[PDB]
This record gives sequence, C-alpha cells and structure tokens, in this order.
Amino acid sequence: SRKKMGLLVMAYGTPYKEEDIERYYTHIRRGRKPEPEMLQDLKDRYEAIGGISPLAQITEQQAHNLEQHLNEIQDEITFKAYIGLKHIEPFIEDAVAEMHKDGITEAVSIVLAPHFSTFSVQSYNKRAKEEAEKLGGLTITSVESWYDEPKFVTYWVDRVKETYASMPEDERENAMLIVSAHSLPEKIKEFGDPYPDQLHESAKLIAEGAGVSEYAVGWQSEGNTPDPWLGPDVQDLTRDLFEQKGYQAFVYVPVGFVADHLEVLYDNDYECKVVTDDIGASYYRPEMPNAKPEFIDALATVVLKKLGR
Ligand SMILES: [Cl-]
Ligand SMILES: [Cl-]
Ligand SMILES: [Co+2]
Ligand SMILES: [Mg+2]
Ligand SMILES: [Mg+2]
Ligand SMILES: [Mg+2]
Repeated sequence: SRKKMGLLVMAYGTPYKEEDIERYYTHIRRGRKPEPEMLQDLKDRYEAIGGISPLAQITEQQAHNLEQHLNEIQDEITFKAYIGLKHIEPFIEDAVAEMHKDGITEAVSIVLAPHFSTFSVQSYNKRAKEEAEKLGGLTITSVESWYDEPKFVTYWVDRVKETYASMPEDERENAMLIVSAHSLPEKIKEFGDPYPDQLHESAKLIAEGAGVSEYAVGWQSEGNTPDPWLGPDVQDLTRDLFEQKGYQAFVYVPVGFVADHLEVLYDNDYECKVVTDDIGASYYRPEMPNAKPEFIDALATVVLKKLGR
C-alpha cells in the first residue's frame, strides 16, 4: 500500500579515522594538501576532543533514526535513508546514483544544517538534482531551510532555559547568550544570500522563547580564503562584549551546527573557553542535538511539511 521514497540526508562529512584527515582537508581546501605542521595540529585537535570515530557515527545515527521515525509516525510512505556528503565518501553524487540503482524514483532531501546559504545548502541541492537529471527517472524535492521549525526552536529554547536555571543568581543577571553558525565568505551578500538574516532570526527566536533579553550573534570557524569572511568571530565578540559590559557568564548556542563535531568541541569548548577563562567568566554550551529523539522528531516534521503531509 505504501509509496517508496528515498530520503537523501546530506552533510559536510567528517573523517572516519585519523588517516582520513589529509584527504578530507585537501578536499575542503580545494585540492591544496595541508602542510605537515597543519596536519599534525589537526590530528592533535581531534585527539583533544576525544577522537575522530564518534564523529561520523553521529551523522549515520541521525540519518537512520530519522528514517525509522518517519516510518513510524505516518503510514502512507516508506522512506529509505541515503547519506550524501560533501567532502568524503559517500559523496552526494554517489548517494543519488545508489538510489537510482535501487529503483527509487521519488526522493526528498534535507541538509543537516538548518540555515539556507548559496555556498552550502543550495550547492548540495543543485548537485543532487543535477545527478538525478543526468541519470533520468528520479526526482528530488529539497528542503532549503528549517531553522524556523517550532520543534527545532523549542529544542534550543529548552536547553537554554535549563542552562540559565542552573546558574548562580549573580551569573543569571549578568549573563550573555552568543548564538552562532559557521562563517562564510562575505561575498555571498552579492547574491542576496539570506544566511546571515536566518542566523539573526534563529537567535531572535531562541532568545525570545527562552526569555533571554541579552544576546548577540557571532560567527565561527572561518576558513582561510583571501577574501573577507562573515564576522565578528565568536572569540573576538566574547572579548568585545566583556570589555563593553562586564558579563560574568557566556552561553554559547552554535545553532548552525547539529552535532558534537570539531567546530563545536574545539572551536567553542576549547577556543571560546580559553577566552572566558582569560576574562574570568563562566563558560556554558548546552548539548548539541545529535541524534536525540526530540531533534529527530523536529527533522521528521520538517520533511513531512515539505511533502504537504
Ligand atoms: Cl524548504
Ligand atoms: Cl530558505
Ligand atoms: Co569549517
Ligand atoms: Mg591507524
Ligand atoms: Mg522556510
Ligand atoms: Mg578556526
């Protein structure tokens, strides 16, 4: 009775083992192999955050729990998850070819990043669709953004409320909430890319829901292309706000990220923590969504809304 549909779950990708780091960052750096000192530094960072292998496992669990949950909560469609990644196998093109090979004719896609950008989401969506077109007989409907899904907002609102409630009274009245996403080159503005506006809306929605009146928006994890990247960076922002108003606690919500990956476990929990430690402020960073049931239900809702179900 049920209609079969592919569920294409797309993400940046993460290395699967230490020996993957070289090829992974080469791919990110557009063919430019990192120098030996950069490779060793990267290996050290991954060791510092508890190792590499749990990273890719999170994406796999998110895709599979999403598949199973979608299949449980409605009775019209049977979904089959396929993971397509940007910077490591299985690549996006590989996943589409496999759906096509398995006889899938209709699919829905979603990127594991809630905010639309021309650089990331649009590019993944275009690549998926071009491959489907090249093969023929397979169509894909693509989710473009989902930062504004109530259930996803609620996830972060609830985590923020819990954090502020755990604070001693003096920190609670002198805390600052920093809401962030991965920086992109500023030149996306040339196309009217709504990515920065969507991060600001994410921050508004989360702060409002949590009852937090003092918050700011920052960016993190900028690459090293020559042209300017979106700022301010979370490290500079933290220090600027501290020098400005003397906050005693900083709460970091990297809403652009969905998992315990390097850019959270290192770029927040180490790099921002260095700054808060230096200024004598408390550091808080609530749990990332990962594959938790509340997050999986939000993602399932997004997918079913996109399909008009
Ligand atoms: Cl959409
Ligand atoms: Cl959008
Ligand atoms: Co990055
Ligand atoms: Mg080894
Ligand atoms: Mg929308
Ligand atoms: Mg960095």
